[PDB]
Amino acid sequence: GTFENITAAPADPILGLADLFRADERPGKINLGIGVYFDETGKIPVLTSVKKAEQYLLENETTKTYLGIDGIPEFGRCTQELLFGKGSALINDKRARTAQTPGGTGALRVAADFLAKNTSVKRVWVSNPSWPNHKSVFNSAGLEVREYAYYDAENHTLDFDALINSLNEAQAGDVVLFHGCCHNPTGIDPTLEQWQTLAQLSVEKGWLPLFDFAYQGFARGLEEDAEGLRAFAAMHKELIVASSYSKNFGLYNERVGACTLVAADSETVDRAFSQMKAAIRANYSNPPAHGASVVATILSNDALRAIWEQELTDMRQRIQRMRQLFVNTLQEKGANRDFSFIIKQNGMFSFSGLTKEQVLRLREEFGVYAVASGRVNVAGMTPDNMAPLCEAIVAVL
Amino acid sequence: GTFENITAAPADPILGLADLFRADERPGKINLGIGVYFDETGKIPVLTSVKKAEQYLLENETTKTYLGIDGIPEFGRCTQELLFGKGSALINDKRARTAQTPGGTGALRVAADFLAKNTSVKRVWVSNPSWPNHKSVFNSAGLEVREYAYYDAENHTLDFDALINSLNEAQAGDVVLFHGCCHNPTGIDPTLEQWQTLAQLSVEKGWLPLFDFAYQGFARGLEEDAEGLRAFAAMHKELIVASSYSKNFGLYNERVGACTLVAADSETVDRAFSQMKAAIRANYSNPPAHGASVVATILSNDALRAIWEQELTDMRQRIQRMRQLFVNTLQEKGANRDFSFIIKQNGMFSFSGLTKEQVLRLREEFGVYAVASGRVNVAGMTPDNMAPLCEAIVAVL
Ligand SMILES: Cc1ncc(COP(=O)(O)O)c(C=O)c1O
Ligand SMILES: Cc1ncc(COP(=O)(O)O)c(C=O)c1O
Repeated sequence: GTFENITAAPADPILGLADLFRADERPGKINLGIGVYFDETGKIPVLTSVKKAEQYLLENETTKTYLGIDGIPEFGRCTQELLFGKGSALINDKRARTAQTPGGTGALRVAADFLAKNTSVKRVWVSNPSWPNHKSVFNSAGLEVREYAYYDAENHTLDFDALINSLNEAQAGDVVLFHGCCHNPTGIDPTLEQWQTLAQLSVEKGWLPLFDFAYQGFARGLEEDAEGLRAFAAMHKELIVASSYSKNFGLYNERVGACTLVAADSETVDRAFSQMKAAIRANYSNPPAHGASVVATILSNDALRAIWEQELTDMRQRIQRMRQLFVNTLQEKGANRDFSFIIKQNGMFSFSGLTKEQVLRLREEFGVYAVASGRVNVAGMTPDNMAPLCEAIVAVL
Repeated sequence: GTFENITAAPADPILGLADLFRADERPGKINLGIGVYFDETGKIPVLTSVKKAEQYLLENETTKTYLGIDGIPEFGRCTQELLFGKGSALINDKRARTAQTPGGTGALRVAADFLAKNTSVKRVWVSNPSWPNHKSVFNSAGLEVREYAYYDAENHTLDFDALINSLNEAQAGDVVLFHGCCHNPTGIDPTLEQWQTLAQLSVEKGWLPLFDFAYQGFARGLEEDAEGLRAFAAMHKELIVASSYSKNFGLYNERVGACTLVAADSETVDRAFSQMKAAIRANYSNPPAHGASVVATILSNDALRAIWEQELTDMRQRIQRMRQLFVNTLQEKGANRDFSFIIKQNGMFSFSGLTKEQVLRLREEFGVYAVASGRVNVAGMTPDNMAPLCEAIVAVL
């Protein structure tokens, strides 16, 4: 038997949680686990701009014939404008090529396979903590993953001194991964000035920067959230950007992402991009059309784009109000520990500072589900579940 | 500079040809390369069943939240019934687990990654000739690819004796890849007795069968086309099926496929399937929903399924009329070679027998695009383009 010697795989630290949640029969459960946006009703809605775009596609699509390996051309162009700016020199010099991929995960995997097979890259540096699936994606391509320090769990801030020192041994030709904004899971991003410091250090040490952009528009705005990347783009010959539209378009299950390659000149990037397409061909051949067609339609239509931007602002602002309400209700419910750092953190997630033991208590005694690392999805909080949630947390403090 | 010394990849023998066709400006160009279905009009249509299912989805979808790693459950259930039949013992014994994948290609890569990372398998056997991308997929997962004989070019038939003497070099624990029906590119499939011979030889030699099922329904029928797979399934304890809905549903660019895992018992397949989900998680996380939702909606609704089964029947029969028309028209245009063997070949493709130089001549001089191996897409032939097509072929004989 070929399958007899197989060892079972552990449950995913995030998706295994959602399986335990679907089984729990207790009334009043609260899901603060997976990173999806809930509305004030506690539901995960389809955006109006997306429904409008899907109607246009239903009426106007005449064929489902294969896309090119790199996907919808307009999708790649609108992606580069979103990341680098409408009039970026990167775009005018034709230094960037973008492949449409199945979600942000697929973009990271395409980059990993491309690097492992066509470059001397052997090592990727990832923040500690980070998205748990980062290590698995790069390991799947045979790349060693090291960790650099990031979070000051005492002051609930960026430990910039430890970050610099821990990256001292990152060699020229190593890949260093940066969260573009809304760091997962800490919600603490570098300031513009810290970005500029990292950009200078990156060029001096010869790192290959890889930016993971899964939450553009959830911190401050579409343009502001990209300031760090554009500070790097102004100084580097080469970099890679894995972006995702799962969160900011609410297109999670349609798998809409992009992997953007940047090189010194158009001739080099075209040569490298041909090898990236070869790695896509051997993986999934060509990308799924529906989700990317939606995004390209919205971003190309000025009227639909204005709808989406307002819907994104509504999502970002509801999350910020839930942060404030979360802190206030914890006080009202009698918490003596100070949770005001929550209001400083950006995006969907925040390191609550709860121990694995307290997270386990919340899940089994109170039906409140969070990731074992203490990460809670603030976007899962509503005016209706806020008080029971806070009463449960205060109970385990 | 990390990208400066990368070597450009060669063009894909199929998709590179498609790019040349799009760029060609002559109005009379004929595309017989990529495996997509054309109607008598010369367009690549969307099936009516698909359009109706998409309209249902547009009006009833309330969320785009992530699917499970293995995708839509009903999709997996309906896939297993198509492959093994309604009352299969594999299904009742719970020996089979299916993961929804991005296309058939994605199913192949998932299986390859799963095998290379969790088993001792190191060698995959693929027919000569075969789909060109088979080698790329398995090599990229780190598996060695060996070739066994299949096609008798002299008699334009299956060389069942060479096939066997070749596969005797295949050891136990090796993976042997079989086209379930409509062999690509030859269109010559084993008979039911030859399948049963290979099945017995397979269990006797200890091979792990891997079936590529991209054209179920294009040879004889949905059930008839699965006879070979069901002969293997009745004897083996383990096998893998990579299937695609790109062709038989015309959902090429939505990437709808499945990877079905079979083990000796329910406990072993679940253990093995857990590692397959891990390989998926580190690739694209979870599969695209739109295409698989369409498939599951059509197969779950009796009215829609009846429409789809008739649309698939019309596709299969139009291709059969073009095979007849193609052979007769060649005689009328002055071909002295005998092309009767084309009538005995199944599916969309036919091994024309033209040389690489003749194929090159057809493209450059006559604007007729075929794969360099001489494979032509019969489904690209229409009554309108038949006469110019055959006139060009006769002119290079
Ligand atoms: C930092 C980061 N990268 C990538 C992803 C995955 O994105 P996607 O669901 O589009 O594959 C996520 C969220 O799941 C994330 O937080
Ligand atoms: C034999 C065979 N296997 C797999 C595939 C992959 O199909 P898909 O487009 O679903 O990836 C194809 C054609 O594309 C094929 O002909």
